[PDB]
Amino acid sequence: INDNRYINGINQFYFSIAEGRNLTLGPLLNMPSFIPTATTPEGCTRIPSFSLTKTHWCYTHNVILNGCQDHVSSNQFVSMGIIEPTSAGFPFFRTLKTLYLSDGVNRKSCSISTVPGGCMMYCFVSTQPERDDYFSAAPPEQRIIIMYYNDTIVERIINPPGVLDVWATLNPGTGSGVYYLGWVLFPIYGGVIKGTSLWNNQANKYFIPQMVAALCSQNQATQVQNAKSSYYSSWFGNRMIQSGILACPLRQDLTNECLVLPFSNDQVLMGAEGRLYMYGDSVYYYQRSNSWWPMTMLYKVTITFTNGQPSAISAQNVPTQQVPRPGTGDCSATNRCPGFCLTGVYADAWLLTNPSSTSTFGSEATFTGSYLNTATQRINPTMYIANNTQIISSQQFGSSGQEAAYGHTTCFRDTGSVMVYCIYIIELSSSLLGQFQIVPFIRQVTLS
Amino acid sequence: INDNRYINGINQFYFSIAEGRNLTLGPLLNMPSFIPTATTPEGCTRIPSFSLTKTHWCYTHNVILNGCQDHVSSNQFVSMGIIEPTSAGFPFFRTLKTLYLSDGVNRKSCSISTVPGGCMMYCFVSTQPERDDYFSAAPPEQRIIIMYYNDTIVERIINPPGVLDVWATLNPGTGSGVYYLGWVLFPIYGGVIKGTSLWNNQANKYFIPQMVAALCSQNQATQVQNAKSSYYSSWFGNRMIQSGILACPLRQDLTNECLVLPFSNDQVLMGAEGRLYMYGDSVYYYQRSNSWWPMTMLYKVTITFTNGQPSAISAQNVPTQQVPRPGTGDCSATNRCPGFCLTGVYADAWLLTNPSSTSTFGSEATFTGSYLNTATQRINPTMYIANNTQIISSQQFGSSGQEAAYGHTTCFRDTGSVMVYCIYIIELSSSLLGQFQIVPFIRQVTLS
Amino acid sequence: INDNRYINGINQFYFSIAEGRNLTLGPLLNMPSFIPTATTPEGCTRIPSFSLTKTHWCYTHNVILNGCQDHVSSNQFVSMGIIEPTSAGFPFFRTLKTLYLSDGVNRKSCSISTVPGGCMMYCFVSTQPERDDYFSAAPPEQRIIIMYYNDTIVERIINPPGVLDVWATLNPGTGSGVYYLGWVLFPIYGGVIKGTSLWNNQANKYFIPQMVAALCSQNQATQVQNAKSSYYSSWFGNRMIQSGILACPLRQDLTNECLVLPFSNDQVLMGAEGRLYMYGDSVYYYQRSNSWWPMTMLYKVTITFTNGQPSAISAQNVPTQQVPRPGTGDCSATNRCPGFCLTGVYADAWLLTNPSSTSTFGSEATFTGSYLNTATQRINPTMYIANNTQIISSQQFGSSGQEAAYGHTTCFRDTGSVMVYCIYIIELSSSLLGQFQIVPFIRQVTLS
Amino acid sequence: INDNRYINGINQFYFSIAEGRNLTLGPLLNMPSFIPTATTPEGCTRIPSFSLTKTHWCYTHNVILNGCQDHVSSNQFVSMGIIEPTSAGFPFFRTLKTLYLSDGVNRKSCSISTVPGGCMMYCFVSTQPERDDYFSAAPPEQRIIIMYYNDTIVERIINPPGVLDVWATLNPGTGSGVYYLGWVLFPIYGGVIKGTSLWNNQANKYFIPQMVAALCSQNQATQVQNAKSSYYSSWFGNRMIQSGILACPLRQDLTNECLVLPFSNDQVLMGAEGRLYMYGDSVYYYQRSNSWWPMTMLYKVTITFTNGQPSAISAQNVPTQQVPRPGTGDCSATNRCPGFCLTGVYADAWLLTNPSSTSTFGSEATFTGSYLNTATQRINPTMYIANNTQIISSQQFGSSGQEAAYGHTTCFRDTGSVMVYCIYIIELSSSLLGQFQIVPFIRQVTLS
Ligand SMILES: CC(=O)N[C@H]1[C@H]([C@H](O)[C@H](O)CO)O[C@@](O[C@H]2[C@@H](O)[C@@H](CO)O[C@@H](O[C@H]3[C@H](O)[C@@H](O)[C@@H](O)O[C@@H]3CO)[C@@H]2O)(C(=O)O)C[C@@H]1O
Ligand SMILES: CC(=O)N[C@H]1[C@H]([C@H](O)[C@H](O)CO)O[C@@](O[C@H]2[C@@H](O)[C@@H](CO)O[C@@H](O[C@H]3[C@H](O)[C@@H](O)[C@@H](O)O[C@@H]3CO)[C@@H]2O)(C(=O)O)C[C@@H]1O
Ligand SMILES: CC(=O)N[C@H]1[C@H]([C@H](O)[C@H](O)CO)O[C@@](O[C@H]2[C@@H](O)[C@@H](CO)O[C@@H](O[C@H]3[C@H](O)[C@@H](O)[C@@H](O)O[C@@H]3CO)[C@@H]2O)(C(=O)O)C[C@@H]1O
Ligand SMILES: CC(=O)N[C@H]1[C@H]([C@H](O)[C@H](O)CO)O[C@@](O[C@H]2[C@@H](O)[C@@H](CO)O[C@@H](O[C@H]3[C@H](O)[C@@H](O)[C@@H](O)O[C@@H]3CO)[C@@H]2O)(C(=O)O)C[C@@H]1O
Ligand SMILES: *[C@H]1O[C@H](CO)[C@@H](O)[C@H](O)[C@H]1NC(C)=O
Ligand SMILES: *[C@H]1O[C@H](CO)[C@@H](O)[C@H](O)[C@H]1NC(C)=O
Ligand SMILES: *[C@H]1O[C@H](CO)[C@@H](O)[C@H](O)[C@H]1NC(C)=O
Ligand SMILES: *[C@H]1O[C@H](CO)[C@@H](O)[C@H](O)[C@H]1NC(C)=O
Ligand SMILES: [Ca+2]
Ligand SMILES: [Ca+2]
Ligand SMILES: [Ca+2]
Ligand SMILES: [Ca+2]
Repeated sequence: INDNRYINGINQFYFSIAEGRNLTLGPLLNMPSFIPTATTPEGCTRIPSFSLTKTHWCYTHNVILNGCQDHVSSNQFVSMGIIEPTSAGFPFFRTLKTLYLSDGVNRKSCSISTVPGGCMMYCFVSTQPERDDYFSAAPPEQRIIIMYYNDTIVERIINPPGVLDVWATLNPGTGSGVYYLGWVLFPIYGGVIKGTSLWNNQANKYFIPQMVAALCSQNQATQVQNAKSSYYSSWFGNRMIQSGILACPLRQDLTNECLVLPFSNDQVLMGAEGRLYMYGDSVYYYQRSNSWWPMTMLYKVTITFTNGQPSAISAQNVPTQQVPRPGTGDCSATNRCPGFCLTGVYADAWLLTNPSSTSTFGSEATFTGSYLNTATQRINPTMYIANNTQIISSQQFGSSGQEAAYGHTTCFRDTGSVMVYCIYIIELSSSLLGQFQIVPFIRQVTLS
Repeated sequence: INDNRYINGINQFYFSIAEGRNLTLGPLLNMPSFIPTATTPEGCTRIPSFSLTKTHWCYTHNVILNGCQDHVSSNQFVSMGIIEPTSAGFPFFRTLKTLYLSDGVNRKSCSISTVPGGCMMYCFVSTQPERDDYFSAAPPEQRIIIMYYNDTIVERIINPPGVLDVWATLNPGTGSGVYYLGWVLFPIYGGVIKGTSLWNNQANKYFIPQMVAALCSQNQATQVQNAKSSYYSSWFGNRMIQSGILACPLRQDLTNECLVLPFSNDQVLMGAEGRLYMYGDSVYYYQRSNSWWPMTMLYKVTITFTNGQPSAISAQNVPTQQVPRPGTGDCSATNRCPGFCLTGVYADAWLLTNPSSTSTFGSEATFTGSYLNTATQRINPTMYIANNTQIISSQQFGSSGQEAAYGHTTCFRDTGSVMVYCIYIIELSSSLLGQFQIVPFIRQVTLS
Repeated sequence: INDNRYINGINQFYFSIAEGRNLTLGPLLNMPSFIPTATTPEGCTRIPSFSLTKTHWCYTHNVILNGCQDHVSSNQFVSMGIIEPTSAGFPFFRTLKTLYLSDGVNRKSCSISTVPGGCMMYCFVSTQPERDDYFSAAPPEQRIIIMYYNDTIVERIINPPGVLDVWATLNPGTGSGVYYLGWVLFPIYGGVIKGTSLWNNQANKYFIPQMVAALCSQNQATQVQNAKSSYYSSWFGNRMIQSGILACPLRQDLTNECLVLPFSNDQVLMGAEGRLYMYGDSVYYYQRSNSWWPMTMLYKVTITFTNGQPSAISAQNVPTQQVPRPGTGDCSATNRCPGFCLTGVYADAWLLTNPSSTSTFGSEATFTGSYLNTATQRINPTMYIANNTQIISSQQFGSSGQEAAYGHTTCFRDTGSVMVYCIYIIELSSSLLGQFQIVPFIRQVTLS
Repeated sequence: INDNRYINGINQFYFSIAEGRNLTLGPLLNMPSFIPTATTPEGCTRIPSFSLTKTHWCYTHNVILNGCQDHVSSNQFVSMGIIEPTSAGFPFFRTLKTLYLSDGVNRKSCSISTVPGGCMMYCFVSTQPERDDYFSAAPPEQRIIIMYYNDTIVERIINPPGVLDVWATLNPGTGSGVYYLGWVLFPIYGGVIKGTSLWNNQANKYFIPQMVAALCSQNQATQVQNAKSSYYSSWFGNRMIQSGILACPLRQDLTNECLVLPFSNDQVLMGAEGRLYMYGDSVYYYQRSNSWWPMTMLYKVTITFTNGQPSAISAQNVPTQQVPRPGTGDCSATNRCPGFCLTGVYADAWLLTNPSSTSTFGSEATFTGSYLNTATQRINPTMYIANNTQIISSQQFGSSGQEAAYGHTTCFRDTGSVMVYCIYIIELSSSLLGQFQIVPFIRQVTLS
């Protein structure tokens, strides 16, 4: 279990609104990396997922032997452990168990979550290029693997209701899932088939971030028209790209008990990868900006239970215009107008302040993470701290031109020294070993 | 415990003399690295030690937060696990436990060894520059830490007899130790004080490798004179630089039961770092070439027991003129004449063939490892396979100029597929994260 | 069920057009044969049928106690199991159930197919020499046996419509059938009676392979005339030798629900033995060359359903001039001109590349299998890989003169190691035990 | 379970003394072989073990990929099933489960035995040439694997008392073991160390078959002297070559509960491979003639229990001078005089008549099996029926010169047709597939 210094400083809003204004990033600290490196120049390690809870943490990433493209073979590395203080005062992520799922099943886009006594991981089995998944009416095989600290492993092929003949494809968001009221929730996304109930119930719905008006040159009527069209992709089999949550009861004999809960397209942007968080008793969702709006998307999620089962989810966006992501064409970091984009990168963010602490939800919110500081290239990885409109602290890593990709950020507090540490898991392009080197950067978020 | 595919292919001579002539190195294979990376540009990870036995493996290395120099603080990372096959057929070193000794004790030059149920590590506590250790008549504190797989940890300060007032300094060789007949043996080296019994019993002794004559331009009398002087260092407090073995009985209450067994200087070169191996029931020793002879030094060690206690060791050298190491001045890779050098690098080698299988010990021996292919710079890391006089297979890693340091090589056979794999743990200079990135390269040694 | 290493590498085109050009056959690998041997010098085991699907495989062959000729007694051996990896990396066909249909019913020319939970086998009951079957206006009794993995066995005598008074004889093609959209499809062939609707609707129809013109010395008008006559056999009761497909709904009370679907003689050659395959969602058919064209015949089959029932089939030939088969007289492997032949051997082929991946269907197709390399004798069994015009890789088995007969080839990929294996089931003439020894040769199809 | 036609005709003496005089071998019958064949010319399948009991049968053999020599890798094929009648009246060994132990553990000289609900197999792990096993004072690892029909598999490393420091080596006899009064008994053999209690208690003991006197030209005193020396092998590490029985209680957590019971050297010849049988409630033992006496050795074994545990075994030889085996030098099939031989072949025999039915034990005994009819070569496999002094029925298989090796014979009666069938499992040298083809020949033993 995690050291006494951290058990009470996990999954919480660490600073008050007033303190958020005076936060800065401290130097990067050196700790032994718990994320394994490739041992060949061409080896590819990508798509990390990290879950940290009161008792322990779970980590995983995909491994492809040659290059970063394969719709046939790949392995998935899983790791779990605890956090303990070093003589210098900062954290050391102590790995207590390692697993390497290597058996011919092409498990991809995996999301992992901490569960009592272990980790629960959700993946889909890839057997063809992603685009092909959207055209085929049949969805890929879905799997949830439970790995207990006592080395017992139980993998199940799941068939949640409302998936077959509704979703042409379904993928975990790769971002961490969360254990909530006895259920494990994972972010999901995919393409819905035209004519289905879901498609019809979503017809004419759209979402436009609160701060777009002041930045978009198009009029309200034009924005609305373009936003509605941003949820449909002709390139991806003419499917409605949908975001949602997969709720699975913690059982070892899962079959069709997991529930697919899609977000209303009136509250969320075009479906994309994502991540779920827990701040106190509140669930939050991060949605990758793979559509027209290039800014960080965070939402407070309200989950409704009907007869002990999740029945519906509602999302309230934290309005911001900060931390853009690189995109292609008319969907770069400089875009502000609705339309149809299918480009971007995964770059989640951690809320250091409570959005509900202000009279108007999210009026003054502070968050931290990493982002690729450029308009269209996946370059210049930069760790930051920002509020709704400005970056109040940042530090680029490496020299300009340094390639990078996804960035998963997680923060926790040392209740002993009373300092907050954040880990920024970034996929860095390396010139020595492997295509990428996933690095768990760690530093303090200083108040002052 | 290790998979059934490896339990019977560990610590053995894998090939016959005839087969050794047709061995070649296969491509590097990609597996998840079990050696942790630094998370800052200046973080320093160095001095690895690796022990692999029938049941499991032990790994460790030193971590310094800023740069690679400190005689005050540093931490020591320890790891242990097993080997299991991947769907591609090659090994995956599965970490089952991690430890980070971080408490203010500056444990350095640590050597680790597998023991039933865990790992035994031997370190010395550094409190001043190395050179200062040789001048002070008092030796550094010595410690042996036993770490059981059941998480029990027992550290002891040891005071073996014949150390105080004999050795001005004493260090573990950093190379792996071995569990032999109930005792854990570790390679050691240091400086002996003038006038001591050890010094006197070693007076006028010297060792000259069998293949030096044909390569040295000096006459026999001159070589003998210079060789005798190569065991004394005026730069290192005028001490006799000695190599040896530390034998510790496997106990949890060690105090003065470990025994310091020095090698006769008539059979070994000037003391240096080293490593111990087990090939069947035979113990072997690798001695870093930190003196005048720049070639790989391997010896078969014969241990004598008197009343259940190791009482003396004898070493028989495997005569070679292959695989040189970079050195400074008149002690570079091109040197062949006796004299006093105090320069070189650690680069052990694994014997793929049995030296005793030939009528004349070591007449035709084959070994593998890595070496820095250059005369004086620690550059061009190159993995190879060689016999007594030639390199019969090699492959440089990275582009010329690539900096590197130590190299620990270990081989084992998959008794299922019947192929031999070797792991080459090399300290590589990295430009992205940390001063060095210790990489566990792995590839096959192909027969044909 | 099959190991995770194979469940996703079955019934697919494994290579791209570009990769097909660089394919070669690896050494034969040794695995325990799952095909039973005879225990007497005269015992005869022949006519194998093999079906491999995602979950498991089904195998069967005919057993005659004395010699290879009997129109009265014979037994049929059935076997089923899964595929799992060996420590050497290659497959082991693990038999999980064996059955020996020995009860006096002379079941012949059986074709077998995998079905959910078991195997479905289709045979006809022989009671007289084959030639006699064509002269008698009454067709032989037809039977389909379902054998579930739970040991339940259900055999039914079927009477599909349009058989009585239309087909003088009807036989399964012996090649595997396939489970498609809830129906089990089997290849069939036989002789149709003059004056029947089928006969009339087939009148004046003929098929000439695309690559015959350039190789045949006869003019177009003469070729057309001879091709039309190749579908009628005076030796076989003056019947129209027809090829087709038998579609049976997966039920345990089959009576007259199976449907006989003949191929149009404008798209297929004279009826003969055959086999059905599944490549993704596409059905393919292999037609033994028992007529004038001695080259491998493969067709993509398009099945039309009318009210949930197969109503018609269409075949598109993959144009080739490669891999001939031994024949008698003016119908040997060297023949190229239309006429009436009734000679040849069964030698199916597996498509390693997708014929539809080229702008012009089958313009560049690659396939593998075995063939008897000789003009008129059933001799020199040779495994190969070939494209439309040339054999790009081959290896004869045994010494010249080695007798053999049928060859059933099936390939699948290990999604773990990412290699393709093909099994070549060949009837080999043996000098020790039995007339023939049906051997499941297995080797890899290497890319490079 | 076995068909009703065989459940009551297993493990019994089938004929009376009077009927034994009129027994003859019927033609070989053709049934589908349940023993798997190799699929490469060099593949090697050898060392079969077969156990047949009231409910079912167990079968196993060793598989080496290249040639028949390896002290590192090999796999072990296991099979189990039942017996059922065919329409022709004779047996069909129906395989209901197959297993292929392929994981890097070099399991050799395995003996298998039927147990309620499955099979228990006993093997030793080879890691060096056989001769080396006798010189090393440490015995090879011993393992017993239980394989239940419900697919549960439990393998255990056993350490029976009195093995370490007593037996330099220990091997299962490869012949079948038997389930007796809740214990599984396996034949064993190996080399005992000089000076051990076993060695001392065996000192000066020897056994000379009752019918040697009349055939040996040496006098009684000389025979006795030479016989005593035949139990010690200087070629095999100067060990006393011992035969015995390993008794294991049927448990799934075996550790040190199995008991090593050596035969008194006053009742048995030099240790060798062997087999255990059950005839009614009596245990019998077959001992390979690897010493000076080249004739078939069968003994009735009396087992003594002390506190529910086997405590001692006694053997009574069935005196014969029939069915010799090929041997080397002065130990060929023509030898009759005591001395030290270490040559021969495994060729067990089944007793068709009860040796205890005669006033003088074994005065008139009849048995059947196969033997290599030649003086020194492993050639001319011949199935027979013989009494103490003559072969009363025989039939060679193949043409003279045909190579073969071991032969395991098992007989049982069809209580329906009232006929006895015997299966002769013979390792035949094949020219087509594999080094050997282990064939389960089957025929009737006719009374008349
Ligand atoms: C299931 C899957 O493939 N997931 C990948 C995701 C998804 O593509 C994303 O969530 C949208 O569905 O994203 C990642 O893959 C992208 C990456 O390989 C980049 C590299 O340039 O290319 C993207 O594809 C572009 C393509 O390059 C364009 O030419 C055009 O075809 O549009 C596509 C849009 O997808 C990949 O999607 C990612 O790195 O962000 C990784 C996940 O494996
Ligand atoms: C206890 C200890 O310091 N161990 C280090 C060893 C020992 O120095 C070696 O076994 C000989 O006693 O070696 C390592 O350290 C050397 C490394 O830092 C190099 C880098 O250039 O410098 C060596 O020192 C040189 C120095 O650079 C010269 O100017 C001159 O003073 O000679 C000294 C000789 O020691 C370090 O010894 C090593 O990397 O090989 C690392 C161990 O920590
Ligand atoms: C139902 C049946 O008999 N099937 C057999 C098939 C069919 O004959 C084939 O699909 C054409 O209808 O083919 C196999 O049998 C042939 C084989 O026994 C060879 C051996 O030489 O002889 C063929 O018959 C020849 C005969 O030898 C000629 O003299 C002349 O009469 O023509 C006939 C043509 O049939 C057998 O057909 C086969 O091995 O290919 C086996 C099937 O059992
Ligand atoms: C554990 C083991 O090796 N078992 C093998 C047994 C034993 O050798 C036998 O029980 C005596 O200990 O026997 C088998 O192996 C023999 C076979 O390979 C023959 C082939 O010629 O050679 C025998 O070795 C001879 C050798 O050829 C001679 O030159 C001289 O060295 O004597 C040895 C005597 O052992 C093998 O033992 C067998 O086939 O009978 C097979 C078992 O694997
Ligand atoms: C943060 O710093 C500002 C600037 O000096 C100070 O005025 C403010 O009180 C601090 N914020 C709080 C309340 O911690
Ligand atoms: C290795 O290769 C050589 C060169 O062809 C060959 O002659 C030799 O027999 C091989 N070595 C052995 C004995 O494995
Ligand atoms: C196959 O080999 C050829 C010959 O070197 C090479 O040029 C080609 O690129 C390879 N085919 C592919 C694309 O895999
Ligand atoms: C066996 O055959 C002999 C020879 O005819 C006959 O005399 C004898 O009675 C038979 N044996 C018995 C008793 O079955
Ligand atoms: Ca789909
Ligand atoms: Ca000192
Ligand atoms: Ca008919
Ligand atoms: Ca031994």
